[PDB]
Amino acid sequence: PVIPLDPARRPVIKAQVDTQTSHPKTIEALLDTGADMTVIPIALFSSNTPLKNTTQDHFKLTSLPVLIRLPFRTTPIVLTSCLVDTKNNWAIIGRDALQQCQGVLYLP
Amino acid sequence: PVIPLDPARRPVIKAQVDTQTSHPKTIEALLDTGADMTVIPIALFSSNTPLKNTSVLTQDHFKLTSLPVLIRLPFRTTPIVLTSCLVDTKNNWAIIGRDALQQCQGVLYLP
Ligand SMILES: Nc1ccc(S(=O)(=O)N(Cc2ccccc2)[C@H]2CNC[C@@H]2N(Cc2ccccc2)S(=O)(=O)c2ccc(N)cc2)cc1
Repeated sequence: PVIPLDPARRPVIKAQVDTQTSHPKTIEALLDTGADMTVIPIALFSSNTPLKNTTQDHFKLTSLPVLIRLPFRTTPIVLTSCLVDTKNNWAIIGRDALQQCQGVLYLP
Repeated sequence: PVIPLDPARRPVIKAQVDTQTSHPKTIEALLDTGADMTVIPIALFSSNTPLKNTSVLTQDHFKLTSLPVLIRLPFRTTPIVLTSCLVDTKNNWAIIGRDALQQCQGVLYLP
């Protein structure tokens, strides 16, 4: 699909996230071409999972790869590692995931 | 033009920005679809300024333009007229927001 760019309406998308620490959940993420690394809410991780620390406190880093499935594509997007928002339930699809699903940016 | 996305490659572009308080200048701006408002450096403005204080998701980093900003892209000849945009005072980033991408009818295509 073609997502129009609007300052009023955020270019969001419904995406299922597999953190491999809990059951796969479908969340609303933000399509961001400015973000290099995908952001995942800490609400999708188990209480046990160890995360690599790397603003230094607001975000953490995954220890295990994360699988992301879009409404249209059947095959999941594999991310070796991605940021973990531990504060504001932030889900942001960066270029690291947008590259794997042939995503581009068009300017007439 | 079709701009490919890569985590190890910032989707930057060359743009001419007119702050209407100095000489028009060319800067490297980051194509950002997660930005609802364009951010430009304070190195483009003069000394006097009058810029408004603002809060951006930080109360101290960004400032708001009192006058519109003329932004010109390589391909299209007609400029993008933002009524207002953010001014980075701490660093000197250049970020093309969705407010600018809308007027040039930019879109996000996902196969
Ligand atoms: N890897 C990585 C790098 C940066 C970020 S981000 O700063 O959180 N972040 C997402 C975001 C946060 C808060 C509100 C809206 C979007 C960036 C990504 N795109 C827009 C946003 N920004 C651009 C940016 C900043 C630093 C580095 C790279 C890009 S931004 O500065 O926060 C921003 C926020 C609001 C507006 N109007 C304009 C710009 C997230 C992950």
